[PDB]
Amino acid sequence: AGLADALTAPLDHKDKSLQSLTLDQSVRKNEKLKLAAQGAEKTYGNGDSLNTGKLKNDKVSRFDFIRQIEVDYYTKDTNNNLTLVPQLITLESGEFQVYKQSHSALTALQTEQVQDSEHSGKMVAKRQFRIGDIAGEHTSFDKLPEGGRATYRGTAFGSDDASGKLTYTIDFAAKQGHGKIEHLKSPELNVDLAASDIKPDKKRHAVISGSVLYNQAEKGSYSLGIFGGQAQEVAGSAEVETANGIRHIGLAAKQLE
Ligand SMILES: [Cl-]
Ligand SMILES: [Cl-]
Repeated sequence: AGLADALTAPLDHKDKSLQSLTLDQSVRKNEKLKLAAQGAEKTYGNGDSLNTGKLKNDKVSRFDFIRQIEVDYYTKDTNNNLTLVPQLITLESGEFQVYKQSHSALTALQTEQVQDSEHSGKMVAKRQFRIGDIAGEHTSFDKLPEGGRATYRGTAFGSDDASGKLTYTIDFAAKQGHGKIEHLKSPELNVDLAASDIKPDKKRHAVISGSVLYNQAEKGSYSLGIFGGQAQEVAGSAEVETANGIRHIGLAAKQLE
């Protein structure tokens, strides 16, 4: 059971492929994100690293997550002394999903329950699926291969559905990429990832931002990042319109051998 190992054991260099993943978007400052699986539990803050090295590659590892913030209320004790009573306000709760590759990884949050209108401690059930962090060894835009084509194959996973097949292709001469998502339960999500050019972002990493097409029809967008010194992997997300509103999908692919 490498989930509890990911929750209790420290980092290791002889672990396979991607060792660590910094949790920045999954937890904000002053928040506590508690993950539990296989009878183990660990609390995470803002800079904290998740030991993805113990997780299996190319699969979606699942934890139970609860997101809390701590408040110290002011009370008067037996005497007239000030006593602070710490109370943990549960902000969110659900399933925490992690997809691990060799040079990249991403987390997704399946919110099952949140606080209520005007709060007051009551939890209401409201589902949401969003992407957390997308981290790894970003490929430099200025160190991309000068030519050749590359076929990345991988997984597209959304709410209650992790069987999506992602297929992306990058021509490094034209510096362009395009792909498709297949075999998802929801038919409106099996979309084409339209051709768009490779761009450098603010830190000059290699990223691709294109349109999501459903029967040659624009119904959202997708963002991918290139990871690995030799552009081994891609990882990102997609926002797709459906009859049930907008859905979010996690994307992660790698070249094969
Ligand atoms: Cl008094
Ligand atoms: Cl949703």
